[PDB]
Amino acid sequence: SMEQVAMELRLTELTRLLRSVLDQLQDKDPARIFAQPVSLKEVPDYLDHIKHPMDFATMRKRLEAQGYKNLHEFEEDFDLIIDNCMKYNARDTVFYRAAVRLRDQGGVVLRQARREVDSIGLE
Ligand SMILES: Cn1c(=O)n(C)c2cc(N)ccc21
Repeated sequence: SMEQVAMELRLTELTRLLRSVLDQLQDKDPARIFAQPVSLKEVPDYLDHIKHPMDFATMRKRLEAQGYKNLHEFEEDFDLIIDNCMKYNARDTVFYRAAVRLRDQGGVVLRQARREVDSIGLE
């Protein structure tokens, strides 16, 4: 149907916008601390601590499968990256502080993205 095609076009343009957001968020992590899943070989007890691991590569895989239906779903995953890190790592670590900085800088990007999704009407 034309309606299904129209909805698929909406999802595709949402995906385009979220790809830009993801690229902007990742630019705020030049250390690439959050680029890949935390290695279960290098951190064997990680899953005892963190029940839902997340990272930018995993997000990007979901993104390209058009697996984010709305911005809230995308934001949930971004929050997991930050929140997991601030639980597993202590306050005085380069890891924790990198999450804080990514959170603070990412908030600007997500604030305008919310307005754009609402304005253009993508969900
Ligand atoms: C974000 N993040 C963590 O929380 N841990 C424990 C990590 C370990 C490595 N090796 C790389 C990134 C990491």
